[PDB]
Amino acid sequence: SLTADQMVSALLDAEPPILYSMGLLTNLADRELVHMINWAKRVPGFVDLTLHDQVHLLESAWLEILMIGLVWRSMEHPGKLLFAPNLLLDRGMVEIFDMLLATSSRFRMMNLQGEEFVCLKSIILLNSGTLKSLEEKDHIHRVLDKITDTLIHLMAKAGLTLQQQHQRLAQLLLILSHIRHMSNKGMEHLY
Amino acid sequence: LTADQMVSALLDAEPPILYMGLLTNLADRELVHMINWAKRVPGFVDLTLHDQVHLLESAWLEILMIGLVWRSMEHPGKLLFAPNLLLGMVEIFDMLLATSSRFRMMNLQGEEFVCLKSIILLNSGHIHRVLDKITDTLIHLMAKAGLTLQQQHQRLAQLLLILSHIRHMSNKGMEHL
Ligand SMILES: CC(C)c1ccc(N2CCc3cc(O)ccc3[C@@]2(C)c2ccc(/C=C/C(=O)O)cc2)cc1
Ligand SMILES: CC(C)c1ccc(N2CCc3cc(O)ccc3[C@@]2(C)c2ccc(/C=C/C(=O)O)cc2)cc1
Repeated sequence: SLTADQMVSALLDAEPPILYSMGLLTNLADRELVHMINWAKRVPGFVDLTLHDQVHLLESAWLEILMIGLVWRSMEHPGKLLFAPNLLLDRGMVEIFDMLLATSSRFRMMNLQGEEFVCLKSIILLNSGTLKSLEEKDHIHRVLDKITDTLIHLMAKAGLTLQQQHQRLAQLLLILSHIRHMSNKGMEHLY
Repeated sequence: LTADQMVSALLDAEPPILYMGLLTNLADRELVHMINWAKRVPGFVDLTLHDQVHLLESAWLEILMIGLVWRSMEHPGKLLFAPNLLLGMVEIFDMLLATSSRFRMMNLQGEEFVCLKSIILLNSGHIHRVLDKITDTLIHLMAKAGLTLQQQHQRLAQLLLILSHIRHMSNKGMEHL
C-alpha cells in the first residue's frame, strides 16, 4: 500500500546514525545492532510478522546489514574501511577486509545512490531467511516485489534506458550473493 | 551472440544425468561433466586458466546443488541425486528441498535454469559483459513469453535472490566437508 517515492522516504527516515567507537569492533557491532532492530521495525512490512519470524529474519541477516553498511560509508575512502568516523582501517580478518574493500570499490564504480542502497539493506533483511509461516513468507515476497519495482522506478527517474534498468538491477542483486558469502565466511571465524 | 543463440548454446552445453560415500562418488563423477559444461558456457574459455580454476573452485557445490534442485522439482519431499537414487546433512537436505519447493511454486522453466547455472558460475568470483548478456537472455525469454515489464522485473529479481540462498547452502555444506 505504498508508491516508489513513499518507500525510499520511509527507508531514508528509518536510516540508523553513523556511530563512533577487535574489542572496539564488537562494542561498535553491539551498538549498531540496536539501531538496526529499530531500523528493521521501521521497514515497511516488517512489524506485521510475528516475534518468532522477526527474530529469525534478523538472526539470519544481522552480519550482512553490518557489512553492507560498512561497505557503504567506506565507498568514498578507497583502500580504507570506515567502521566509525573515528575508526578508519586497512588491509581471518584480512580476507574479509579485502572482499569488503572489493565490494566498496565496486559500489563506487557503480555510483550506487543512497536511495538504491536503503533498498538493498531491506532486501538483505527480507530475503535472507504451519499457516502463519506459509502466510508470512507470502507477504515477505509481496514486500520484496514492492522494493524491486521501487528500485526500478529510482533507476527510471534517473533516466536509465529499459536495458540499463534490468542490467543494474541484476548487478546489485548479484552483489548480495557475495555479501551473504562474506557474512557466512565471517560467522565461521566468530564461532 | 544473440538471446536465442545464447539459450541454444546453453541447452546444448547441458551435462548428462549420471547413475555418504555413495553421494561423495556421484559428486566427483558430476564434477568431470561440470568442468566439461563450464568450457562450453559462452565466454568461459576466453578467461585465463587461473580464473577458470577459481570460478570452478567457488561454484562447484552451488552448480551441483542448483542442478539437484532442478532434478527434484517434480519429486516433492524427495531429492533426485540420480534416477537410481531418490531420497549436518539433515539441515542441508531441508534447505535444498525448500529451494525445489520455491522453484516449483515459481514454475522454473528450463531455458531460465540454464541461464541461472551460468550466472552461478560466472558470478561466484569481460565477465560483467557476459553476465549482462545472460541477464538480457533471461529478460528476452520473459518478454518472448509475453509477461509485462513489472512482472519481468519481479521474475528477474525473485530468481537471482534464490542465488544468495544457494551460496548459503554451499558455504554450510563446504564448512561440514
Ligand atoms: C574474520 C572475522 C575476524 C571477522 C568477523 C566480523 C567482521 N565484521 C565485518 C563487518 C563489520 C561492520 C561493522 O559496522 C562493525 C563491525 C564489523 C566486523 C568487524 C565485526 C562484526 C561483529 C563482531 C562481533 C559480534 C559479537 O560477537 O557480538 C565483530 C566484528 C570482520 C571480520
Ligand atoms: C552438510 C554436508 C555433509 C553436505 C555437503 C554436500 C552435499 N551435497 C549436496 C548436493 C549434491 C548434489 C549432487 O548432484 C551430488 C552430491 C551432492 C552432495 C550430497 C555432496 C557433494 C559433495 C560431496 C563430496 C565431494 C568430495 O569432496 O569428494 C559429497 C556430497 C550435501 C551435504
